[PDB]
Amino acid sequence: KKVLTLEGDLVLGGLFPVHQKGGPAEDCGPVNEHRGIQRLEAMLFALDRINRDPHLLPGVRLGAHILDSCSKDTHALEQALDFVRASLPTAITGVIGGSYSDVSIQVANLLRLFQIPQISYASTSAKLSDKSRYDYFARTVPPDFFQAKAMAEILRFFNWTYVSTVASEGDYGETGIEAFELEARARNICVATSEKVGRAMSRAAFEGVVRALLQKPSARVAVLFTRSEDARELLAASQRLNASFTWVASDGWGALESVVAGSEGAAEGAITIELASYPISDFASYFQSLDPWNNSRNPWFREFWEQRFRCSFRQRDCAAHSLRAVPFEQESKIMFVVNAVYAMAHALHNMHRALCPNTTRLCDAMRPVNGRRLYKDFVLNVKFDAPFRPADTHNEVRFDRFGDGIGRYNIFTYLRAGGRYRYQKVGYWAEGLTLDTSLIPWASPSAGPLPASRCSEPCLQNEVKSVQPGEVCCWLCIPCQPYEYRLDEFTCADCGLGYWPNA
Ligand SMILES: *[C@@H]1O[C@H](CO)[C@@H](O)[C@H](O)[C@H]1NC(C)=O
Ligand SMILES: *[C@@H]1O[C@H](CO)[C@@H](O)[C@H](O)[C@H]1NC(C)=O
Ligand SMILES: [Mg+2]
Repeated sequence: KKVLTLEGDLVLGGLFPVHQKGGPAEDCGPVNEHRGIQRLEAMLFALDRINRDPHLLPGVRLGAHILDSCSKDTHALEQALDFVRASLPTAITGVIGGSYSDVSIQVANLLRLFQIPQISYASTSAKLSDKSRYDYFARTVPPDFFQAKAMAEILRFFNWTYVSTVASEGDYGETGIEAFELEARARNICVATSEKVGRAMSRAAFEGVVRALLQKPSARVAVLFTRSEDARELLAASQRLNASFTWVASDGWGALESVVAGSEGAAEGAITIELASYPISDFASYFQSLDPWNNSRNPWFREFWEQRFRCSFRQRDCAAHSLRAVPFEQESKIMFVVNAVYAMAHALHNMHRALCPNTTRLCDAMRPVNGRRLYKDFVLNVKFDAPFRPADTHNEVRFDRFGDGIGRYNIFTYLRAGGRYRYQKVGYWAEGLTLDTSLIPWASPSAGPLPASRCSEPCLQNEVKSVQPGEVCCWLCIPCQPYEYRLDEFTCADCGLGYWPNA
């Protein structure tokens, strides 16, 4: 029903789950205070900032046409038609949106048809990377399977070249482990066994996965690209069978305490990753100073207020509440919302430099904006330092050829405490791997050798390597004859007579 509108020379569409799914008779349920209101307000914060920037779009004002998805894909489609009739009211240049992947999938299916570029800030489905279906979709949040590069890198650091994999049934597990296979292959890493897990699976069947993993004793590292329920039930089975693996797990496990519910011994030693975001102070100040009377531009703020504070404007018990009151907790995806808007603004600024080099004002070269040129030539080719990034960081906003966002993950380790059991940040994956070994108990005291996960033990000084043409993880050690010298790692060479090597 309601729509948030802002006038500008160029207008950006927006799609947010301001309300939860309706359910029965109603189309829209209660307000999403964090995933809805706070994300919505991070786009308005961003638009405000760009419009005050003397360098980015100096003479072009950005407006907005923001709609509520109601968390339902069908509802988001009916609303999204406002963007397509506008591109032929007021033309929509791009759409910043799609929270849920179901709503971005359906919206990307409509927008491609009318060539409207779209950048999502929270839609992580791997399905959205299929450019034969969603060819106008790009995103600031990385696809769930991008962490496979950070995972394959963690292995390479510890020289774990022979590992086992466990992946959840579904798009998350399947595409993630497919991405891991490829990244591993590239880093000269082999997969001993590949097992599958499902929620439908019994307590008896999770033990079958542990027994499968135990069939490959040399592969002590188990790489998980599994959902929380799967990772939890796997550790429970590993626990029951006294099976000790060196876990390297995706954000499905991440730093969650619930995944390690009564399976602390099995989990001890794990390496897990989570998607990282930094906070933005300027946003905290902006949001916390919002009130129903001063924030009239957001049509959903009165309903948000009455809900959050349990007040009523009729009962006049609303004006007594504040957002400064409680300490501000910034939602996970805020940074990506701010980046999605800025990516659209940089793409447009770069296009205006190309098609409009005589002014700062908008020309007929951009009246209207060519969607195809905007997406392929400018949106895809953006590289800018992230807005509001911390002082010591070198964070950068860019996309791959499929419009997939380049991400940053934190690396954690599960350890035995004072007794108790906790997660400790051990490193990170920026555009490369960096972690402090001194923070992992199974490396930190020098005590004990590194956990092994090789297919073959190293050859002695007197032996050459024997590999199958192509295959390189597994080898045979072939001892050079007493009279033989080693030319290289794979070749021996006779010295006839009157010649011998430095033994
Ligand atoms: C494997 O890892 C160790 C550090 O854990 C490193 O010093 C060594 O050079 C690596 N081996 C190879 C073959 O590069
Ligand atoms: C667990 O397995 C180890 C060998 O890896 C064995 O020495 C020990 O007795 C077992 N512990 C329990 C609690 O069953
Ligand atoms: Mg400006």
